[PDB]
Amino acid sequence: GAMANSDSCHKIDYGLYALEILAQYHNVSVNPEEIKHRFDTDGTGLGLTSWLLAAKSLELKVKQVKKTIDRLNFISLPALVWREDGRHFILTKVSKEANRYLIFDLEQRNPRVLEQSEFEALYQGHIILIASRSSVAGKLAK
Repeated sequence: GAMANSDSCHKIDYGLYALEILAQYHNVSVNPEEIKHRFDTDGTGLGLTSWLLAAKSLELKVKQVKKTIDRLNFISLPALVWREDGRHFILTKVSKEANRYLIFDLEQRNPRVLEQSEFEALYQGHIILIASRSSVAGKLAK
């Protein structure tokens, strides 16, 4: 709206959200308001590079790299599968035995288990690996 009350609808951003989840997953601070203020200055969502820097600014380690689904089982989970369409999601586990993939839906704020055909249909090859000074292993949910 525009009447000195809302100005601009807080259009949710899966990217920023994922950052929050990952930031919170690592127990690292994250101010989406400030994040968007620093990286989403455009107000159109956190960019790949802007998002990566968003996590770094939080004293949180992150790095986008082109990996293969077969590698996601060895990458730093939970990992963030960057989606050029903005419909990203956080990979937390992969059931190669069943070809399924456990991801965190940034829309519903809940985990989900996709099928290879599904994950493959969504995966692009570029994933963002996150790490924290205190958590540089990823496997926090032993």
